[PDB]
Amino acid sequence: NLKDKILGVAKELFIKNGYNATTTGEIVKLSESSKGNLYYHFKTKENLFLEILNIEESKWQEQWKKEQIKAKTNREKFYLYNELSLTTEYYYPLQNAIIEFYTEYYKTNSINEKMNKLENKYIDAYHVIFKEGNLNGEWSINDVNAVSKIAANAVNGIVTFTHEQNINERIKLMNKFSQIFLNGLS
Amino acid sequence: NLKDKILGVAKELFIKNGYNATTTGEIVKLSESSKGNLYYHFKTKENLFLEILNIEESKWQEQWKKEQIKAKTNREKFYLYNELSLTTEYYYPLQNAIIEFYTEYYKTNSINEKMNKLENKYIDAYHVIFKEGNLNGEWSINDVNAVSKIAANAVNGIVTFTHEQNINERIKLMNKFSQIFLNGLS
Ligand SMILES: NC(=[NH2+])c1cccc(/C=N/N/C(N)=[NH+]/N=C/c2cccc(C(N)=[NH2+])c2)c1
Repeated sequence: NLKDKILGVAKELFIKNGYNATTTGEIVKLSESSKGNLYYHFKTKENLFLEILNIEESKWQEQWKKEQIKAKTNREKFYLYNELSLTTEYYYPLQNAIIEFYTEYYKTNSINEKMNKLENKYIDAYHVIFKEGNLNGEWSINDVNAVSKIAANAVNGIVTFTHEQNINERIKLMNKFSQIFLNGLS
Repeated sequence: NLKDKILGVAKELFIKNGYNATTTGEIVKLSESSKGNLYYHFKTKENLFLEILNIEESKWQEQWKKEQIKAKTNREKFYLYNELSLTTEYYYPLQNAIIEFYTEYYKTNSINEKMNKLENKYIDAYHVIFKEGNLNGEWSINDVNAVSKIAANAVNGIVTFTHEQNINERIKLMNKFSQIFLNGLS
């Protein structure tokens, strides 16, 4: 494809380097394409980026659907979602580029809106796990939305700020995390 | 002092203009020093930045030292330290250059040595809280170092990934987290 070759190179450059780092100049030439080749699909760089986040977000929740089966209780669903976050190849390898973007562009309308529900989809996975868990009586969270946001963020922290060490040590900490968290909810 | 001036001027430059944009040439002339002297003290902008970061760390510690007296029990120190990390970083100017620097050297293993002696200093704060918490029956943790890396990175994630919404709510969530986490330790 072409529009999909752009999305491909970009994603590659957004992960390696930052958001502000890589410029629409690179993306273009690195795809043997031309500048005037960006409009109805990718006019602005923030549009291009925000699109990739949307994709990877899909791929990741899609992958979680095909893998959340290995866990019967939601307590297990919680552990498994976190451990997996560390090994995936979707969304999470972009958290660094996302943090720049969230700051550098915090004075536009395509921040508190455009990518607004992009976060709700990210805390969504936990929204279910905690709700279904209240039905399946594994715990009792009277403020799911909070805990969800809290768990989502806490986890993303462990994933993002340890990306430089024995991947199996990360898994152990992440499981040690989930144990603590869950033992705190109940 | 010529060295301390270079750091201070550089700290100001990085803040006003970000990391990537600031040149060692600028630093040299504004601190009325020289390429020679700057090279001799830091060798590179990479390092210069790390030293500033180390100094910012010490200050954070001297600050935390005076502040923790407001917290008699370690359970309290945990709440306080987390809340301070969230509120203070919200209006910390060097933060932008840190983000920029971090997402520009977390792939180059060279800048991963000092880069971690540093993070370890941040984790110590939790380590002390947790250890001391043991010697007070505030809780029993036999894997302190672990629980420490966990709390540090989780808290860091809550602070960095929530960045969107009213500050009061953020503090609300950060306290919620500290409550749950400390409860899953008992
Ligand atoms: N109100 C305040 N007095 C206040 C508020 C927010 C932050 C600080 C001090 N921060 N000091 C920092 N953040 N030092 N960071 C240094 C550092 C060095 C190497 C690596 C990293 C890192 N984050 N990986 C950080 C002080």
